[PDB]
Amino acid sequence: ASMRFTTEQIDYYGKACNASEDDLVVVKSYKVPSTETGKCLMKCMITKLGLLNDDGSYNKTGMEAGLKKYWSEWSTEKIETINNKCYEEALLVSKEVVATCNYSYTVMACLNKQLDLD
Repeated sequence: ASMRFTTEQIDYYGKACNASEDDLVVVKSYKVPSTETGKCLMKCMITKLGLLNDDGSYNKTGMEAGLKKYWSEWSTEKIETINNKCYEEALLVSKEVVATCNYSYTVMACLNKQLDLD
């Protein structure tokens, strides 16, 4: 189990963020675009899902709700376990760090790591 989005999810949320075609192709290949806004597509996407607040910080309640909505095959216990761990790490991260486009990938990595610990 990982946090990867499906092709279709990427297409839909990518287009909701007005992705350029070239960037979109890259994101669908699970790589990070090198363009100024392409590298921020993941941030834009997960923010529309409510996983992050608008300042970029981790949204605890919004992460829980989004996990339940989009990964409903995971039990609420498993959702809460990985949420509780990642949230606590996110309390250590300042305003200037959460503002970076890379922070979204750091959050997804935390989740993926907690998923592998099962």
